Amino acid sequence: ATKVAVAGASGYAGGEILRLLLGHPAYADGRLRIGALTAATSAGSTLGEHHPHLTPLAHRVVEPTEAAVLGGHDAVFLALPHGHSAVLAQQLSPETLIIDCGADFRLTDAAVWERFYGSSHAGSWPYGLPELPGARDQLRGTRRIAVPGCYPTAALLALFPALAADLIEPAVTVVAVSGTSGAGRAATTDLLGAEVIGSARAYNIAGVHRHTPEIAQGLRAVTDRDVSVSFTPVLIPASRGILATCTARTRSPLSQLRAAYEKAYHAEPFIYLMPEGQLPRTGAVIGSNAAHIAVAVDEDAQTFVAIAAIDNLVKGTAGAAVQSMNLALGWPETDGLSVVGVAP
Amino acid sequence: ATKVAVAGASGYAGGEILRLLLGHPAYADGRLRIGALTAATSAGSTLGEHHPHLTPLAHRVVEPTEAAVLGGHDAVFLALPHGHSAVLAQQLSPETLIIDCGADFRLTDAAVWERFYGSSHAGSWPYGLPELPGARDQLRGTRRIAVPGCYPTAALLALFPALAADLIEPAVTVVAVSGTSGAGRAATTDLLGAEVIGSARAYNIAGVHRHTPEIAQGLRAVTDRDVSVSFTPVLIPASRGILATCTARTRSPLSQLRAAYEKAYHAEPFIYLMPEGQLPRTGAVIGSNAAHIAVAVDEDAQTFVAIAAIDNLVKGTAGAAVQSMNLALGWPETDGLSVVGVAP
Amino acid sequence: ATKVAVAGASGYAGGEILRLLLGHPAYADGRLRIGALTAATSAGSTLGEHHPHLTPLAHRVVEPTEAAVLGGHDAVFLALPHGHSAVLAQQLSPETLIIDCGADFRLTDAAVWERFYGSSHAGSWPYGLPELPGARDQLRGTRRIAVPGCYPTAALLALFPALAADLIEPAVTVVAVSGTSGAGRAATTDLLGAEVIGSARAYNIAGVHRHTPEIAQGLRAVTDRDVSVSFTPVLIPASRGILATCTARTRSPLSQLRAAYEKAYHAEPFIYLMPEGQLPRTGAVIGSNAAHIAVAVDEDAQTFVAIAAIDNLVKGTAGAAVQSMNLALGWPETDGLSVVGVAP
Amino acid sequence: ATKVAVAGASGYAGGEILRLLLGHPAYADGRLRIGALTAATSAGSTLGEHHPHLTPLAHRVVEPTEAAVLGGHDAVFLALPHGHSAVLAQQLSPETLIIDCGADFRLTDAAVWERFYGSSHAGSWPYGLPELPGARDQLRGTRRIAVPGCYPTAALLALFPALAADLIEPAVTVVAVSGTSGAGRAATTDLLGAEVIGSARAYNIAGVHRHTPEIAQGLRAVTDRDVSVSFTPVLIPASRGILATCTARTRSPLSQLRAAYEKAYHAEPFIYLMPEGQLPRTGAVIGSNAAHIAVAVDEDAQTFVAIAAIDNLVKGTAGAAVQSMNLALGWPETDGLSVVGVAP
Ligand SMILES: Nc1ccc(Oc2ccccc2)nc1
Repeated sequence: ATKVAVAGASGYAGGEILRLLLGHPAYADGRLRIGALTAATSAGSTLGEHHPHLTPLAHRVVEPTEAAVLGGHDAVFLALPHGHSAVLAQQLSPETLIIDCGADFRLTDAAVWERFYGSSHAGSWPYGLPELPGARDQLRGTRRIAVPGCYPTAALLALFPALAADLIEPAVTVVAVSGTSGAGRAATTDLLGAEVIGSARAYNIAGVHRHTPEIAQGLRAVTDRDVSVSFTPVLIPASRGILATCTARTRSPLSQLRAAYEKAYHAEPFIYLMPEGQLPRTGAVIGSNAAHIAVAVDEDAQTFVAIAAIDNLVKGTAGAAVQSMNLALGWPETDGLSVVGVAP
Repeated sequence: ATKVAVAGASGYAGGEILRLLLGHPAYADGRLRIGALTAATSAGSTLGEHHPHLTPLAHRVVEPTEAAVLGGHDAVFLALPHGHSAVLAQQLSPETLIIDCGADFRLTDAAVWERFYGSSHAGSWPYGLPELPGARDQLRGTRRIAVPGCYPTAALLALFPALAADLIEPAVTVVAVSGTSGAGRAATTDLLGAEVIGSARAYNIAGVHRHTPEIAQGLRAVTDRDVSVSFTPVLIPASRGILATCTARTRSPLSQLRAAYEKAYHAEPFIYLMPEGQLPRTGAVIGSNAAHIAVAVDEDAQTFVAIAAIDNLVKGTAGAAVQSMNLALGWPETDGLSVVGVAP
Repeated sequence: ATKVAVAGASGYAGGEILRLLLGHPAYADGRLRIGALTAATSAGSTLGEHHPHLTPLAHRVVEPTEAAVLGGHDAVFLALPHGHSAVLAQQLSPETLIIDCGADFRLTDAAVWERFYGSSHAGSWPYGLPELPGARDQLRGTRRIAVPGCYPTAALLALFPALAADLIEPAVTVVAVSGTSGAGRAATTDLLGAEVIGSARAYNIAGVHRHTPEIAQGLRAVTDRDVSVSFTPVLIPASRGILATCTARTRSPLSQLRAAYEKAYHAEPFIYLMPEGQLPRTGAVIGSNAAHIAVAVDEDAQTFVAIAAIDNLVKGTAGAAVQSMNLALGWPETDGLSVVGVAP
Repeated sequence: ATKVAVAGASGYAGGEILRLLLGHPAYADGRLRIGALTAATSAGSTLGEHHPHLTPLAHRVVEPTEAAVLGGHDAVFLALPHGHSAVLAQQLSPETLIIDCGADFRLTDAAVWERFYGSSHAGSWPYGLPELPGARDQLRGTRRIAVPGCYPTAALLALFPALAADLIEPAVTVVAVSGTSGAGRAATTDLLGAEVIGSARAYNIAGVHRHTPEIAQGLRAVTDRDVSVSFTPVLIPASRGILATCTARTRSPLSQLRAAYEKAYHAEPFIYLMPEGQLPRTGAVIGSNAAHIAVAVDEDAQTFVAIAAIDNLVKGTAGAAVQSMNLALGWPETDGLSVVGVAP
């Protein structure tokens, strides 16, 4: 038996976390109750005024986000903005499993955080991405976990095998398109429906995006050199989706490179490689926790190309955090998680 | 007395041209009339059966596309941005101006047309980009025009003023999102509604896209160094639009990049550099001939990042054609083309 | 030479009044003069941060909405947050041409206003729907204009002919779809991108939504039978527009309804009847002052269906305010507005 | 205990069954096996190319539609269109459980079918909308099941618990909006991406639609009088989803019409009655066999209002089909089918 609380339940990542558990088999056989659901947002209303899609829970009242609410729970999910969490991972019993979907415990260079986040470094928890090397083992039995930002999870997955095996250079460009949910739920003008419907704008360009030193950081653990990410984000008229287009100059032939992804990805059940001459779509991974990956080489520019489509809310946020919870409790890693999406 | 005719007038292009001409003050004041409206298939039908917005010519029939029908016009549009137009051009009086929104005559190097298409090169007509240097003058009069591809249109606006003054490496990455409409009314199944709704995907990647070299040809015009294009198109749940993100290695101050740009397009009435800290959205250009543009520098990555929004249907195909024809007859090159986008 | 002012300039109405004003032939020759742009709580901002599509104007600085700013002009436009405009309409000087896109002045009977809006009624300016019989003659030369609401603009264009002839019974049932821009730019949470993308929902159902008397009032305006109305709106994922399905019990045959509509809207440039076996689509009218309309007949249930596509923001909001502006300054009716909508 | 086949797997309905089975608890525990996946045209190709969202089966082979392919099975999911079902229905061992996502075996009156569907009348297996009066009993052990349509399922689910208690008059107006996947996968030029995005169109209006009599029947099968379906469907920019908007006159009290619903539906674990205040939205049921329902009374119009949302591809298709297959093979109705939606 394991009791769970979701901090930030009021919104997209949190409510999509509940959604996953309602269909988990632990919940379906008493091994996991759903306890406290919290938010600074409208606390006293019903969860269902926020997520009409989760009706088995529609009757809950949201309590305040407080230590009092969150204690008494073998697992709490934090789904916040940067800054709320570090305060709270101390006011809670360390004997508990903490999962941060926020960034507070994501990076391992303190200077790199201050610069891109304008606050003080709170520490670094294991990365909630098991398909990376080493990340899988440091997760088994862990009781604290940082969940990668959606775009990083996309980038890293397209690019680590080729960097790891020494088949590209570390001067990578990654331009990935996204749905307006992984923008969060804070109602601002720029995220209305009339504004996003029928438009495509990039934002936070030129390496000024907080996920940039993160696609960086991850990339450097698979090689000796430094790295530089030209990282550009594009917000597009969908609710969910992350199609990641990554290039980097290489002088290797494509045959060698198919080997690498086949080699890094033949026992990963969430990662599926396109048969040659196919490509991922973001619509084939919606709902699911699966990343669809393909790779190619442009030779009249000596550039290598990888592509990765995931759900910015499953394998980019809530699925990563649930998958790392399965490793955290040693439960079967692929419980609560399909590979099949809700297309079209 | 100038009387005009469009071929392939059932497709997305010929319609958008027709919609523009209707708005020409030359159709208003009478210096211009909409003559024959031809098409491959559907010949023998009401144009309204295809373009319910063009209701002031919804009654006009459609003929098939033949030597005789297109003869008898002071100037003829050849809207088949995929259909091939090198025969039909070679059947009309050479004093009668021809404008081919297809790709047959854009190309000036000949190893490459067949390299990416596999047929028999025709020639180079003047290149319908009255913003690229030394192109307004090869257009001011002509009786033969080659209309560019939706993507080249936007990379070259984003990259030339800085590959000209050699402030950037002449090796370039380009990822550009576009709506469905650039893919023609050619009714295929992977271009259906539920398919493109809520999903984005790559295609003709690794420089295998027929517009890839066309960008190279564009930019050799402004540099003598070795050019190399890394180009990736992305399709998104929209109708119109292209946002283009273009990235190369740089060593120049943003200062020095930013003011080559303003010197390039201060007096070009159609191009619009974004104010400091405003970024281009595609929905701000839809329905108009605008090209909003922004540029920044990625310092750690020593990468120059350049974005351009265009309406893939106006200044992509049609809007170009009417801008060129305007200068090919010697009228105000703004005449009838707007730089106010239909938003939201 | 006449000088125009926009209150609510940063709105969506405000942002379309101004786009229409910019393509005005009287604006190009200078007869009409664009002046003060104001916003409720948005002083000092440049227009271009709110409206990147109004480039020519974007350098302009938004001013407060006090009578001090709104003096001197010859026409004042009020697209300000619905209720509490009649306060400032009386703050300006009477001989000025006032055009309220708000509803403070559309309703005749003070009985209905208090029951649906909750305020000391204000009065009734000329209702601004030139198509509506009798209306046009009142709009000629007048210095006050009430702009119809969106849904009612389409419901009366759909219904009042077959009620003019009294060929239908006066209990009309109306279900309209519409795009988000109609909900205005008050950033709320169910207008967010991710909410409205890929979802549909009716709201304010069962006769409460305020636009319901506006149909009834305008419907009584051509018949002396008791007018009853089942109005239900549905929001959908599209930024612009309104497709309205209007049903009523019928005694007459199609040929007598048909022939009775073709007789109303022949003299009407903006209204286009659909060719038999055609049905309007909102995408065919977007950004234009259209009204595509189609009458058919359900024999097995003794009901008449009339379908009308408008665009919520032109023909249902802005288009009207210019259309009547023409006829109220003595300018031509069709001046500044089009019927060529931007498609696809 | 049983192994199944699917005919038409290359369409959306066939697609959506294969998703729902992979998710079905008897597929985990071996009692369920996925046999043959049949389809015309693209026979002898990999189902992954058709449905890149169904990766556990990506490798399977499309076999042509033949009685020796589907022979040797306990079930056959027959996701083919209208008229296909009938001729292929009489080629299987009558001992086999036959599930038909088509029109052939739906309607129990022969005169109408002829007039509406032009071909022979073939008969009538039980309707697979189990929630209806006495319809669950008609499938508890059957071997022949006819899947109800999208509009019918939602229309019937909104209107029946009010007609069956003589609380509405049998004259019903039923406007419904639908995602374009509700017209299968016939690539034609009006269902294309650039066409559906931005536009809403009504189609097959005024009783022409083949689902009018379908509504009418199951609706006629709960009341004394005879009923009239004014039915109107409206394509909207989405892939999945149906928001039906059912009206009908009453003189009843609201609290009476509600308790009529609370009692029909509190049983049913697939019909979600909305809390006071809330209304159905399609987004909340996507990917889930639940139908959200809310009803009100327009006391002024004396008009009843029933609103239901569903997932066309699920409650209106594969999930109903699977819910019935569940009930055919004597399993829980609720296996492999979820009531939680995928938002947003
Ligand atoms: N159809 C319509 C749409 C909008 C509107 O007014 C506003 C627009 C934006 C912000 C506040 C008010 N009036 C009528």
